[PDB]
Amino acid sequence: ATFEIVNRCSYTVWAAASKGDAALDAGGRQLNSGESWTINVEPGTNGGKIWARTDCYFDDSGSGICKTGDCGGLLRCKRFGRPPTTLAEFSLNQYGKDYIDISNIKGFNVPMNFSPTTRGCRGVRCAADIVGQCPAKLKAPGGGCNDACTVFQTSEYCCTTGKCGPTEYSRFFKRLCPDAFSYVLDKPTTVTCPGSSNYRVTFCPT
Repeated sequence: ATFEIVNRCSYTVWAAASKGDAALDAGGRQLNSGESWTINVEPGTNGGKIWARTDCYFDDSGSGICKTGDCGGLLRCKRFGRPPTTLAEFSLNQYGKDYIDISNIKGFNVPMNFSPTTRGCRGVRCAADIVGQCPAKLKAPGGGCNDACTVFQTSEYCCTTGKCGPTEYSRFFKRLCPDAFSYVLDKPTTVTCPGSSNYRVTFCPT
């Protein structure tokens, strides 16, 4: 499957792609404003994610830091990134179908559209100014808008009992972005696409 990752932001982002225990394709790449990166993701990939990282510094060997979404200090991510991170999430060729969503469960850093480039399903988008509107207690000093689990580490915000409800914080993410997961047990906003669809993730779509 082909994913075109496009940076429409006015600022540089360092794209990342991982399934948590391994890189997808090269795992990460710097994208200046307007740059695109086409990656290939193996069919059957389960639990893949793509995200943006901001304000990164890397040395010649690809080691360094990012202010949002840092993945163990690597340019070429092999694991998931440090919140806050708006997440494009996908599982491919799962009983003949693909499943896509955007999630704010790990906070929000950069606005995103995640759309098929092939027929048979719709895209999802979270492009509201969540960082600008972020509740004071969720603001990350390193940049971005933290989820409440990251901030407070409670069973209710983290849904670690499998019994949690919406919260004042999850409702903020949901109000700004109805089409993205706002907490672990949110009513799903997952889209079902034909198996072996192709996609585009656009940072700062609007």
